[PDB]
Amino acid sequence: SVRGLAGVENVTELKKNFNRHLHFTLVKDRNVATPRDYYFALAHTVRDHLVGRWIRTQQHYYEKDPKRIYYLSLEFYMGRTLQNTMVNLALENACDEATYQLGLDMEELEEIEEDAGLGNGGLGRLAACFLDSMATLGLAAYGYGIRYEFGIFNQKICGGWQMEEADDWLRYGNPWEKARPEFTLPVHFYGRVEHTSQGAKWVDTQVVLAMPYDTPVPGYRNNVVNTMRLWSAKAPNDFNLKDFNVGGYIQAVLDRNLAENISRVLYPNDNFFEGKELRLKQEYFVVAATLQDIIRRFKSSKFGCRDPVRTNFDAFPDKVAIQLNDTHPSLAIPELMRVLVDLERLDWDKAWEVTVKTCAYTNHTVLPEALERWPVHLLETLLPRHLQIIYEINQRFLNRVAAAFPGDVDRLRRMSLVEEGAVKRINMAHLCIAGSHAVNGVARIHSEILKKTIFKDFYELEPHKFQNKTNGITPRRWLVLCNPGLAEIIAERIGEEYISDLDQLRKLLSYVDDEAFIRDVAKVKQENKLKFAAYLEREYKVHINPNSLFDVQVKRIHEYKRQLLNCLHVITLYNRIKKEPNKFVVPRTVMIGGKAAPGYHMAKMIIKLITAIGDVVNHDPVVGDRLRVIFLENYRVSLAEKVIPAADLSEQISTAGTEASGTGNMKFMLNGALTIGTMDGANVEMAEEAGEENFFIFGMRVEDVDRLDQRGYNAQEYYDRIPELRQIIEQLSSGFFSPKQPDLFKDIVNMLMHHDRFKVFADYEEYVKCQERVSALYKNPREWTRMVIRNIATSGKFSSDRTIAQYAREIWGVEPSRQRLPAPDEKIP
Amino acid sequence: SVRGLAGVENVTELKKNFNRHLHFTLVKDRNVATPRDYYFALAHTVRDHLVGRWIRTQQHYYEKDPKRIYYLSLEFYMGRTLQNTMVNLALENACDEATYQLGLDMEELEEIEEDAGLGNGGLGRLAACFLDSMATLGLAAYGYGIRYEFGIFNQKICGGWQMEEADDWLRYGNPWEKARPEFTLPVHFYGRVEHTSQGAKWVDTQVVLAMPYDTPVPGYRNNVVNTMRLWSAKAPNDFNLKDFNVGGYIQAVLDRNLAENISRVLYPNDNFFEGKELRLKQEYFVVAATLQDIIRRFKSSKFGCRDPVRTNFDAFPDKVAIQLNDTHPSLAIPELMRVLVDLERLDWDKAWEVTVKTCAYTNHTVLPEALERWPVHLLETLLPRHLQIIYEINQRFLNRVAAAFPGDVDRLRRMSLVEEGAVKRINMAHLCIAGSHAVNGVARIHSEILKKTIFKDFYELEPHKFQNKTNGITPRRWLVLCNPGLAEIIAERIGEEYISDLDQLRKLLSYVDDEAFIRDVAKVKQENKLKFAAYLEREYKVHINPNSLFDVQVKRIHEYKRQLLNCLHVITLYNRIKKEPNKFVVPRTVMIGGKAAPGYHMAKMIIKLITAIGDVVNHDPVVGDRLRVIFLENYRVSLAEKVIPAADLSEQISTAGTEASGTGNMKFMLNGALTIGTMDGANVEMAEEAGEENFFIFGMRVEDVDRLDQRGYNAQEYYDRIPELRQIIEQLSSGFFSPKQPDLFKDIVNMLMHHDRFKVFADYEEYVKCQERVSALYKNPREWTRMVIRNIATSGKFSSDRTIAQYAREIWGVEPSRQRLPAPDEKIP
Ligand SMILES: *Cc1c(COP(=O)(O)O)cnc(C)c1O
Ligand SMILES: *Cc1c(COP(=O)(O)O)cnc(C)c1O
Ligand SMILES: OC[C@@H]1[C@@H](O)[C@H](O)[C@@H](O)c2cn[nH][n+]21
Ligand SMILES: OC[C@@H]1[C@@H](O)[C@H](O)[C@@H](O)c2cn[nH][n+]21
Repeated sequence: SVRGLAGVENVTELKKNFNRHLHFTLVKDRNVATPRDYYFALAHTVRDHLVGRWIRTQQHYYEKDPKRIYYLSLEFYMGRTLQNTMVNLALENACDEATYQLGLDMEELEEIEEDAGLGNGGLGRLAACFLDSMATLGLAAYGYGIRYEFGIFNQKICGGWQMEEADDWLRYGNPWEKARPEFTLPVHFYGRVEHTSQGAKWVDTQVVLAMPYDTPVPGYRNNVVNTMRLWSAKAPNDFNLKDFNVGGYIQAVLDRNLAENISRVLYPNDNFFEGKELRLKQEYFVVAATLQDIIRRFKSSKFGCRDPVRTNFDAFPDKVAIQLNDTHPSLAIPELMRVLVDLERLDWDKAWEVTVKTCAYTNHTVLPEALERWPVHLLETLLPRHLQIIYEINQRFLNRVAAAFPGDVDRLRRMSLVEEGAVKRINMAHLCIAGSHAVNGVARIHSEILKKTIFKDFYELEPHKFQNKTNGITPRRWLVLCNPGLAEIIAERIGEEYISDLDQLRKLLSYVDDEAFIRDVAKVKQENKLKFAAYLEREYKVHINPNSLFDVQVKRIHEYKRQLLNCLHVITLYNRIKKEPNKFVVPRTVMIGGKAAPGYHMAKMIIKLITAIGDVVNHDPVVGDRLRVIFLENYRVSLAEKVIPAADLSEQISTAGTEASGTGNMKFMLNGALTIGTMDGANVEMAEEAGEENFFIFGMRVEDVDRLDQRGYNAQEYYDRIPELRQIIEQLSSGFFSPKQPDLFKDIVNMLMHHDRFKVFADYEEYVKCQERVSALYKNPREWTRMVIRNIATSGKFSSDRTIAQYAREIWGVEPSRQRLPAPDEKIP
Repeated sequence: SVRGLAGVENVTELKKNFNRHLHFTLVKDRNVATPRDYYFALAHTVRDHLVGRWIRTQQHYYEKDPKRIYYLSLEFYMGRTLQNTMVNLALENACDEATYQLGLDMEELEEIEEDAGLGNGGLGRLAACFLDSMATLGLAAYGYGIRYEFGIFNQKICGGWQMEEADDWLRYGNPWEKARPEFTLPVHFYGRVEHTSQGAKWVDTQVVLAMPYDTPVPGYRNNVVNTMRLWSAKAPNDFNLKDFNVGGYIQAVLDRNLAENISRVLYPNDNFFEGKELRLKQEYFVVAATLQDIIRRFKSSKFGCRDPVRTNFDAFPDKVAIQLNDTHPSLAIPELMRVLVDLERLDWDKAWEVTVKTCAYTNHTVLPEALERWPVHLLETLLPRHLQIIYEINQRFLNRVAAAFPGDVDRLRRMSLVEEGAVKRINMAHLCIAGSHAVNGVARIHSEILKKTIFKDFYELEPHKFQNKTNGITPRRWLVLCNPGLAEIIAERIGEEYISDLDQLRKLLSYVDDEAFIRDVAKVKQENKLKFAAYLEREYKVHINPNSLFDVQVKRIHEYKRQLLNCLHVITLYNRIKKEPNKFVVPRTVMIGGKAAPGYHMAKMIIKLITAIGDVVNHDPVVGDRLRVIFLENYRVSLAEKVIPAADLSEQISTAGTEASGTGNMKFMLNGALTIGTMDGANVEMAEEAGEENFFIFGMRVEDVDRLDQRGYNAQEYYDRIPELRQIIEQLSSGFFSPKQPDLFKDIVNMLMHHDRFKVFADYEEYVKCQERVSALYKNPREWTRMVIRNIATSGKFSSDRTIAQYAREIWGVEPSRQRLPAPDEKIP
């Protein structure tokens, strides 16, 4: 592997610095230093290399003064960072040789690091990939979010059930972030509005400090190092404590550690709306603080130095761009108006024009329960002024609507940011649209439905706002990092340029017929299957028969992702084996992983099923090798980089129209797995890219689901007209998979049979047939690898560099780049 | 000043490392680095020098295997640490030159650091001095306590009143400690005892993790660097959170941050007993954890390697020594029995013999309200086994007593560790005596009363246990650090050896008659008076007339310290000035500082008085320079190092028999101030050391207070027979010092007049006469300085090196040393 150069001098300098940090920084010594200390010695040694260009990149922005892109997200699924750092700087071969010469194994050291899991799944990982791409593309970008004490809970399966253990990821600290207490900002909550003729005053507010923590974000070999600033909550030592009146000091000391709860933990609602005051507080927390830093940097640039002297915010939109990732940081709309109108005293009209030219909203899912609609009373109480500003935004917006569509009264009702009813609520999505100059979907099909259904009204008023930005995945982490084997064989043929531009992967189409290459693609895949089997064994259990089809569905447990459909299929393979015990079937290992939301009972049950089924199957003598059913515990970014490169079959079975885009699919595609999925989200574009013949699409298309809704879904029909399906439902309701507790899956079955919003039965037959075809192709090794080479070669479009390049040129108003910024070397500023 | 050598090479290496930490460690650059970053760059640069010998000293102990001294204290008043570190290593002149060449002023940088205030006052500072001495004396000592998030509250005086603001001392972090999460230990609480024939099991306990934080403790120029390990509380991520049963995960995440409250804040009860379950938890917290580390290091020495193979604890007392600083860590007695009996399965008799040979208790005050007596129900609940073990200790102890004094039934009642009544309690002091082989007082007079009154019974049973260890103060911090001016002039005459052995100060008696030296002692004192006036001005207010007697009483506000007596005296000087407005009196500035316990109403009032009086006095035209009354805000270790060296008069007015020892007195003595005090605590030994003629002793002696108690104290008598005293009481009750609120001091007066447990009036006359004599001597500059040279020269006995040397030889069983251990230089272990 060409993971960089193992320079003689660099290697010697590295080992020196490694021993220095071990001594001074860790205060350890080789005769007492554990793999962990060794891991930290390296981490710090590598960190040093980041700081140089980190300082230089940020300074670069002050001088040149390019437009700034602020990516506001309440999630940043970072995963480990040492290998990525090592790769993006060209330090992997130097560090390997260096630690080797020390007698340490870099692989074991990397396994010491823990996931910086400040995210649930797709939303956060997208942000993480985006961050990496914006840096690789030389964009003056800043990732802003919350610094959760504990990211997403660690998953433990005890007795087939999920257990929520806390993610104490900061236990041994994090050698990547840099606390910046000197830059702690004040956030205000509650209060009231003193209204005068000369202005509005948000007053009598409870203060919460926002302590920033900066993490360096290195671009691939271009010497660009951006910043991700995460806010940590801290109580102000003054209002609290000093108030001897009842506070009693000691109690107040303890109560101090109560406002700090804002950045305590990530809400485990993997895209789901819970109107919790804490969440709202978390959102406002990061919006206000972030927006202060934004205005600050705008004021200290060419304006607050010269230009029109009196800070004229006209050029604010040309210098600032804030991207609202979902509706979570939507408060940025009224907050920017608050600051500009109340503090900066700009007229309303001026502010709004400026606000809309700065903000852009990204819609991630059309599913209604994930939409944020806060009860008016909540906002009225926690943020009075913002609510007053939202009401004013709304009145002017609707005033425009009414003028565009005169008399269309229901339209007004439909386009009101304010929803009436038993509890008046505020539609955050509507806010973002009225307050952004661009709104985008995360996939071709997704963005169309947005203009056709949900935002059809908004689209009719402002067709110019709506766009599409089909999601990306980063080739550094998602290929070079997780699959150094595949990256090597590809590199031996086309060189390493692909890493910075995946579209070059198409050149591999010239090797579809090439014995060597075909054997290589097959060899790496098996190597990877071996490494994962080794990992599953050493870390958990079972010698998963590597000589089998690694069928894998890893993603958050949701009724629309359809793990249940896979469960049905699994039971099917088992039952067929029992009917014809001597009929050869392709040996298979079905791996499903993901975490269920804590209060999501059904999801909990589903997890329980995937394991319950395994108990039977995995122990039937008759099967004894042929079929394995396994649940992958605590599915996270690091496990993703593990399982995926060892994947044969990429399960992407969402009900058509549900999965807005998906990202796991693209990873599987990049890594040499064949996809079995519906015509949903990005699956559609993936199959178009590789040709529907190199894919395994099946089931109802969006139009079919709708026609079925039109007349109503009646699962009983499928149960009556499908005898093999009928058999499984009976094995469930009887207790075949729950002997000790026969009534166990009664609610799963009841839902399936009577309340399936995702039409599982309506896709069972076409699904089992599709799996038959896959097994069939697998029976032809050479043919499977040939279709694989056809998948990898057309993954180019699914790089976040392409996505980001689109956001930059189409929404942000910035031209990405790929020129290597210089390194400091020795000079200190 | 000879604050070390400013080596050309060392200076260059320092500046290099300073810029390195600024860049890499702080990620700053000279064009954006504030004095704070500059302060941190230096702090880290200096920290590096500590680590080398730190590692080497600890390693030294493993090989040599000397007896270990564990100093358990729930307080360690550390103050700043950069200058001390710089001095103890011989780095002050190199660092000054280094930063100077950088253009930075070391003095401003040092002022950036904040007090590591993990202590209230005397108890903690003693521990801090002791730590420094044990290191200077080459003792294998380890300071163990709690790592409070917030030390003692910062004091703010708003409108003449105290305001409790929190001490967020860890805000910008602490570059001295080293978190050691890898060594986190488990502490158990609550539960029950499973009792079998084969043993006792403390079970069903709530767990709390103890994360250690190590701070290096450098000995003066001997290259010895010991360790102070402070425990931080952290919830275990398992029992908490995973329990989905009602825990709800999120709530449990928040509740996780509830057990961590154990090391949250230092209880502001500057030596006072509040039976709070949190405090008890704080005490047990540090006892268990510490004791685990102790047993661990004992097991990995010559025993758990070879020796009798099966860990034989017979030699435990020869290897381990734990010093109970006050009754706070008394739980170490039953806890050591628990571990040895329950876990190690030693017979009771064997364990007890071992326990008593290991532990030694230090009594700090005879005042009853400061004595720990926990309600039996509390211990029964929070620590069931320990309570059962205490009952067994008691029964055997009393069995010995009864056998020594047959029939003495009341004795048994008096010597019972168990106190009967409406609420049965456990006398912690009795525990410590029955469980320690040595008990000591903190001053000659204090230790005698212990054998004569309070522990007269225990003394009669075991006369051999009782000793005296008159407190010390450290000459490095308390002279060399705070008074580099005095240390210089002394050094110019007798060399720098005194720093390591203060007894050499007696040589200054040869200069009592020496014009040069007399002028120098006078010159430094004025320089210091100038520097403090400059500090008071730049940091707070008033150009305190440096041409005045700096009369200062700085210490915790308590009725027995008698700030009120000083208040009476102050009002007296003012009133006399009004009677005879043209009669010359020595110009004076009376400074009083200290913090009142939050719920201590009277103390709060007293503070209010000291300021109330100033309002009048400080603004009377007639006075206009002659008399200033000032309250020094937020009196802490750093202010102590400030005010003291600028002190003329050292107010030490405690009611005879109340101040067990005192330490502030010694500091004032070392720094060139004359003392006006009672024959209390160490005042007695100080006057004996310098000859009662070089002191200003006054008031009732212990015998007089008692004879007054015998017949009863009637303040009315003094009010009736002292017309000037009578006048002040009327100015109070009328509202002369509280015009707007005439009834303001009614409770102060009521106490004074009817419930003064400290006989203030009974010492007023003799007190004003003594102050007349002091003013008189002050009128003779040469004579004052001559008596001063007589005070400084006899301070030798009050060094903690002497105290510690006594603890070592008389209680610990270790011979202190003063040989310079080697430095690592370049080699890395
Ligand atoms: C990228 C990623 C996701 C995406 O999964 P989808 O449902 O397939 O799109 C979620 N979780 C993890 C840990 C990821 O790696
Ligand atoms: C040493 C010290 C003490 C001691 O004061 P006393 O009452 O005089 O013995 C208390 N507080 C501080 C900050 C100290 O420096
Ligand atoms: O856009 C990133 C991912 C997307 O790929 C998923 O399909 C969608 O359900 C979602 C919601 N939030 N973030 N996401
Ligand atoms: O022993 C140190 C000091 C001592 O000098 C004080 O006089 C005494 O009141 C006390 C209580 N706790 N610690 N102390």
